[PDB]
Amino acid sequence: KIFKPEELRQALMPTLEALYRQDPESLPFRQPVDPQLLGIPDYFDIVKNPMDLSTIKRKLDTGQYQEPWQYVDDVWLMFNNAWLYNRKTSRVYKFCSKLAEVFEQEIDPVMQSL
Ligand SMILES: C[C@@H]1CC(=O)Nc2cccc(-c3cnn(C(C)(C)C)c3)c2N1
Repeated sequence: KIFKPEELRQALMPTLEALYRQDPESLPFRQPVDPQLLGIPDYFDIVKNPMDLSTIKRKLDTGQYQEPWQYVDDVWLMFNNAWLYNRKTSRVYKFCSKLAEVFEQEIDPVMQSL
C-alpha cells in the first residue's frame, strides 16, 4: 500500500497547521526542545525521543513518512513526551491536552479518507 509524499502532504498538512494555529497552546511545541536554554537539564534523561511541530513539518516537507499512521504516531509522541515530562499544573501539560483535543477532531476524517 503506497502513499506518495506529495499525497501525504496534501492530506495531513492541514491537520498540522491546525496545531500551529492554536495560541497560546502551540508555542512550547513549535521548536525542538533545547534543555540548557529552557533550564530543564534532565530532559533527555526522561524523554528519549523528542519530537516537535517543526520536525514533523520538516518530515512532511521532505517525504519522510511512508504512511500516514507514522505521522499520527509522531504527533502523539510529541504529546506523550509532554504528559510524561511535565507536572499537571504546568502550562506545557495543560497546553498539550488542548492540542490533543484539537488534533483528534482534525485527524479523524482525514484518516478515514486515507
Ligand atoms: C515541550 C517543551 C519541553 C517540555 O516538555 N517542557 C518544557 C518545560 C519548560 C519550558 C518549555 C518550553 C518550551 N518552549 N517554551 C517557550 C516559552 C515557548 C520558549 C517553553 C517546555 N516545553
